[PDB]
Amino acid sequence: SMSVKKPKRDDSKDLALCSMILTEMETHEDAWPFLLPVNLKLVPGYKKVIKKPMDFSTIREKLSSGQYPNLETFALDVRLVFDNCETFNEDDSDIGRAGHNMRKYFEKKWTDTFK
Repeated sequence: SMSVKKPKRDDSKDLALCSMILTEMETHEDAWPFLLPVNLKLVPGYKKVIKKPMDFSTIREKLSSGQYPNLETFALDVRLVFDNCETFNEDDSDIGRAGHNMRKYFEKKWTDTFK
């Protein structure tokens, strides 16, 4: 509250660290369904069903332009990618599996880097 602060967490390496994690996700072999925006002209249903599309290249642009105010708003955008994948794909499909694997991969890097 006013004039009463918790000790300051050093957050000065967060930008660099989210960028590393982002690169590791970009270079994972299962990243393919997620590298680019889902083409909304060519994928029936996506525009209407998925209210907030998100992809790695869009996250990259946002990171690179100071559009994340903090590391949590970064993690939400990455989770949103995998959440969309679940909403639109069956678990028993290559894409649906990729999303599970990529989420498991992200979540380990996030813990090990920050928790």
